[PDB]
Amino acid sequence: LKNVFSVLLIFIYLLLMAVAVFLVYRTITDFREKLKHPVMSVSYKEVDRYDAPGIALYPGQAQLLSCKHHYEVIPPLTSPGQPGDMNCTTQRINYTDPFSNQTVKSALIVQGPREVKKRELVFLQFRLNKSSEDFSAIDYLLFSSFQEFLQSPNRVGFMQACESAYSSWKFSGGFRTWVKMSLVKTKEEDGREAVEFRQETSVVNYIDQRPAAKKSAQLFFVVFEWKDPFIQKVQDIVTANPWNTIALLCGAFLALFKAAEFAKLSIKWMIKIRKRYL
Amino acid sequence: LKNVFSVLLIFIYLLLMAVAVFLVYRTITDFREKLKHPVMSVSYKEVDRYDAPGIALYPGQAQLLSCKHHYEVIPPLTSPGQPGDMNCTTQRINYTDPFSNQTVKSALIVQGPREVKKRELVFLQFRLNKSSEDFSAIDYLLFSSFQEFLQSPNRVGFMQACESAYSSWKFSGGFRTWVKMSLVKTKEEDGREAVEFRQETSVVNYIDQRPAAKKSAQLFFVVFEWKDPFIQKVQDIVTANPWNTIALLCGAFLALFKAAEFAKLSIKWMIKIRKRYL
Amino acid sequence: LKNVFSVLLIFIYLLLMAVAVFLVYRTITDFREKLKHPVMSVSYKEVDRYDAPGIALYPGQAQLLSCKHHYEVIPPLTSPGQPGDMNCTTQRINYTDPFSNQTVKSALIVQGPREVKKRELVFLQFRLNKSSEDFSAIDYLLFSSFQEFLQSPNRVGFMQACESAYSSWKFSGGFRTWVKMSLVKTKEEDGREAVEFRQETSVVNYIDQRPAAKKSAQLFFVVFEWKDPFIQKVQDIVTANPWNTIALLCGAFLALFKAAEFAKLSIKWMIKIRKRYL
Ligand SMILES: *[C@@H]1O[C@H](CO)[C@@H](O)[C@H](O)[C@H]1NC(C)=O
Ligand SMILES: *[C@@H]1O[C@H](CO)[C@@H](O)[C@H](O)[C@H]1NC(C)=O
Ligand SMILES: *[C@@H]1O[C@H](CO)[C@@H](O)[C@H](O)[C@H]1NC(C)=O
Ligand SMILES: *[C@@H]1O[C@H](CO)[C@@H](O)[C@H](O)[C@H]1NC(C)=O
Ligand SMILES: *[C@@H]1O[C@H](CO)[C@@H](O)[C@H](O)[C@H]1NC(C)=O
Ligand SMILES: *[C@@H]1O[C@H](CO)[C@@H](O)[C@H](O)[C@H]1NC(C)=O
Ligand SMILES: *[C@@H]1O[C@H](CO)[C@@H](O)[C@H](O)[C@H]1NC(C)=O
Ligand SMILES: *[C@@H]1O[C@H](CO)[C@@H](O)[C@H](O)[C@H]1NC(C)=O
Ligand SMILES: *[C@@H]1O[C@H](CO)[C@@H](O)[C@H](O)[C@H]1NC(C)=O
Ligand SMILES: *[C@@H]1O[C@H](CO)[C@@H](O)[C@H](O)[C@H]1NC(C)=O
Ligand SMILES: *[C@@H]1O[C@H](CO)[C@@H](O)[C@H](O)[C@H]1NC(C)=O
Ligand SMILES: *[C@@H]1O[C@H](CO)[C@@H](O)[C@H](O)[C@H]1NC(C)=O
Repeated sequence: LKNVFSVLLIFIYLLLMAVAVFLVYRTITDFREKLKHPVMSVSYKEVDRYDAPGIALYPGQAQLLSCKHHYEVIPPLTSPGQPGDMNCTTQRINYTDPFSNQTVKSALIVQGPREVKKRELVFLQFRLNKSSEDFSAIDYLLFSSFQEFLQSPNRVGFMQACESAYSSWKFSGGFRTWVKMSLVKTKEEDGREAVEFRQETSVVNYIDQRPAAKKSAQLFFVVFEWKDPFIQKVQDIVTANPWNTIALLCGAFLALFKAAEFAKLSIKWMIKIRKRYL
Repeated sequence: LKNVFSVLLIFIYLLLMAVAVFLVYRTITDFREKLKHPVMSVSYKEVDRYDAPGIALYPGQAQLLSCKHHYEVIPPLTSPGQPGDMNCTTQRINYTDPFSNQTVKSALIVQGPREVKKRELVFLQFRLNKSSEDFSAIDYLLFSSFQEFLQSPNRVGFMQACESAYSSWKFSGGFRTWVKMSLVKTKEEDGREAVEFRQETSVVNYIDQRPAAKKSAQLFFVVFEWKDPFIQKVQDIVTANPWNTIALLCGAFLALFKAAEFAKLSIKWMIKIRKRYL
Repeated sequence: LKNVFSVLLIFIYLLLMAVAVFLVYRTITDFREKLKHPVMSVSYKEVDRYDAPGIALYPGQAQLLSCKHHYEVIPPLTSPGQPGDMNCTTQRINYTDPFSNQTVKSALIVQGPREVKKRELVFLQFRLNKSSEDFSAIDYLLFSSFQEFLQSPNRVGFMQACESAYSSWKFSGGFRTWVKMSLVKTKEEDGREAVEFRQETSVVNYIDQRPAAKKSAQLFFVVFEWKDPFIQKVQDIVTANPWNTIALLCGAFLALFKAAEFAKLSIKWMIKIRKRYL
């Protein structure tokens, strides 16, 4: 009975120590989250399948020509500059620019590839007969998930928040750019997880054998693909790996207890020395 | 004699504690490696010299024009569109595509630069008289080491495994693309170290003064160079830095021993209290 | 009085333990910094505002046409190929190439954008009437701070050190390349903090409606912008997060003290056993 009660008391005291360490760690985290610009760590996590991203195009006057999903290969085009073979989950929304409130931007959101293991990719074609601009390009930005946008209650605000995110790029005209997008998730101290993208473009020239009559119009090609299944995650160094902080706190508490034992021994030793001397 | 025997027993017990911690850590690692998709950390390691990589080109109908090694500068071309000055360790192998078994792909593997400190780079030229394709590009993928491929027993399987790796890109025609490749090594739980590359292309237009008769043929230029000596290494967070796990385990064991001491004191205290009361 | 003296002695012994741990950690760091090629970790740190970088162009025979600061948008060009609207903090310096001492390179350093939150960007235009070269490009490299170069005592040596850094790229002619530069700081064991850049170019074709007489001259466009406020910091794994090493050292010392206590108990136990037996 004494042995089993001692084991139970061991469990109780271990639980009490765990609770104390947890409270101290929570206090440390609550104090950290108040300060701005903390040191953040990097953690990767491979995923078998990606969540479907959203590719918000900005054709403007350009007309979407063809959208199709392919796997690790692009079949030769049947006829450039001709519509058809279009089936992508495309949602059309347009809103005021958060930066310049005076201008409204038309956004074409296309569901991105999700089977990274199968090298799934999305191929888009655009056409523009007449253009008055020095540079021919279409803006596009990538956000975390297409489903979140689809079921979002405030669609306009979500797109403005995406514009605030740093994932905007361009692709040229007369070239087919292969975009290998990478996902980077950063967790803010407030709790929200901001998402930004990294890309590795591969610009490829497009050779056109079409008659000189139609050469005035310019064709835009772009391919979106996940570079690697790994997802970069950025978080506060203390919060990202709490086990290091827990180990440090346990070491500090054990050092304090050892110091208490040392003091208890030393006071007895000095009392004995004083009694022997006087 | 008592003091020296006490020191020896200190060594024995320290060794026993180290063995116990090592066994617990090995059990933790063996349990981790079973689960899929673990959290992985990032570690960089500068290298004075790089291992020679392999650049597997896919010219197809294109003919390799010139290969040469240079240091931080490209001398002006003597005559574009003309062969000669070709000396690279090139191995020609062709095999069935692992994705689409019906197609065989011709791969030209060229030994890559290895002196990153000297900014060594490899310059390649390609020519194509007649082409029937909308986009003019040559596929290329990068694997970890050329020597491994050279001495591999199953050459075909090694190339298929490289195709499975996510390091395939393209470079355009009529442009000279400077490819700054970065090495990323990820260690799987099974033990193998998968290798993938990251690139930062710099597309540069090519101006041709050649006669209009030869303008039909298109010239491909590409330059491969190591961006930085640092090599990104990705590994499981527990296994990458085992010292954190060792420290946590030592802290846990010391906390358990402190709890044992606390129980031994508390049982005596409560027994004394009970005896005094009754 | 005894209690307060015991508390004071607790403080003294805790300070002594902290000093011992600090000395051991300093010894470990001093031993580490001697060895070459250590394992380095990655830490990110968001900044509200960036320090102004330096963009050292290499126009050569090209003449700078226009420099202007913009926010997240490029207004349409008033007239391509015409100077004016030029106000950037440009410093002109030229020096001998550290790699090839025989050639002197003319560097045009332009102060880069610093308000990443406002998506500030710098737009540059270049012109070249007559050129004798196969490829039309302008070299450029990025260093950490423009102010450091401006107030540097040895300007020539600073530029040579920047050339030694791996942050050199090119942008094509007849295209507008959007450069999204990222800051990577690596701390060497000697103490200096080398700085290298990462970029994500977005090549955009430029359509010219200018008369065929002026088509001989080629126009260069480039845009520089900070991709994200996060700054990648690379440091030795032990030095980057010293708290892990401190926790491990405290755990080791506490384990040694526990082993000492175990030996003190075990010697008494075996002495008692020997006395009972004989
Ligand atoms: C492909 O297009 C057809 C209409 O042409 C549509 O019915 C079908 O659902 C589409 N499939 C996918 C996967 O988009
Ligand atoms: C989008 O733009 C159109 C005009 O092009 C106009 O109907 C309105 O601004 C927006 N309408 C839709 C479809 O949201
Ligand atoms: C632009 O309009 C928005 C609408 O909310 C407003 O918040 C912002 O201050 C305006 N900026 C101006 C006046 O330029
Ligand atoms: C562009 O030109 C084509 C030529 O057939 C025509 O069919 C189409 O209606 C025009 N409008 C756009 C911008 O697509
Ligand atoms: C360069 O080419 C010559 C043949 O033209 C060859 O003998 C020599 O080994 C080559 N050198 C290198 C380093 O490739
Ligand atoms: C490579 O392709 C050629 C035909 O171009 C043929 O000999 C066979 O498929 C392969 N031969 C070699 C050299 O491996
Ligand atoms: C393609 O051929 C390979 C040869 O191993 C086979 O494993 C795979 O199932 C085939 N796929 C088909 C039938 O499309
Ligand atoms: C291509 O054209 C050149 C012109 O001289 C000729 O020498 C060569 O044999 C042709 N074949 C290829 C594809 O190199
Ligand atoms: C802009 O240019 C004018 C001269 O044209 C100069 O006085 C002014 O300081 C410049 N402003 C900036 C911010 O460069
Ligand atoms: C820069 O080059 C010029 C010649 O173009 C010459 O004056 C000297 O080499 C350098 N001068 C300056 C302005 O530093
Ligand atoms: C180039 O000149 C520099 C000047 O310091 C010198 O250090 C270097 O050895 C020279 N290299 C040669 C001789 O090619
Ligand atoms: C280039 O041509 C223009 C045409 O007006 C002329 O004004 C200028 O002086 C020439 N020199 C350069 C290289 O700018």
